[PDB]
Amino acid sequence: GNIFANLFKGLFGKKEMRILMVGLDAAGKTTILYKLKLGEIVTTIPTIGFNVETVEYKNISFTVWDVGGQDKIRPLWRFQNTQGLIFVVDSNDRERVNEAREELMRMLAEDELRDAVLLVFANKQDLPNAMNAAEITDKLGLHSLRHRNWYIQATCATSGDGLYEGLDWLSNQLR
Ligand SMILES: Nc1nc2c(ncn2[C@@H]2O[C@H](COP(=O)(O)OP(=O)(O)O)[C@@H](O)[C@H]2O)c(=O)[nH]1
Ligand SMILES: [Mg+2]
Repeated sequence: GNIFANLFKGLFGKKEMRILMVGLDAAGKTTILYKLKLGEIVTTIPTIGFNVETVEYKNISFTVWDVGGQDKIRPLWRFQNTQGLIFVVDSNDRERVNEAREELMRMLAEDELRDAVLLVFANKQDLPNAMNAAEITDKLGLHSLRHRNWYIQATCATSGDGLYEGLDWLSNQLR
């Protein structure tokens, strides 16, 4: 195809589009970048510990980096004109959603990512102990959020179910 490469057209034109993709460790943001098949993934290490991967089909830039971490996860992170915020959650991790909630809530508070559409990918939906979207949507309190227009597509990066269905949404929103 590139069934994906294609959802992003119309968006094609001289100012840079930037889509942020962050989430906790093991949410599957990397499998997401790769299945997306939009060019080859370039890793950079902007400041010690902050491993930032990136991809780019013309003017749509997909910047990705982990959050909620290790010892100090940081400033340096204070966002140009990022119009899309994709936040990915490991559905099988019941323990950590709460952190996934501190991290969704902490980033959305920022000035910079202010008018930035929220697409969340409820990810490991292929495991018998899965947490459905509705459970993910309460456990993250996206129904209180009285500003952003958001969305949560259940997926399975690995085989890629829901990616086209969740990205038709972001696309149109930014459109
Ligand atoms: N069953 C299943 N495992 C997944 C899924 N997505 C990610 N994984 C696996 O769990 C780990 C996820 O790591 P990765 O995709 O690099 O996540 P990242 O640290 O957020 O970049 C890898 O061993 C993946 O193979 C998924 O949708 N289903
Ligand atoms: Mg990774």
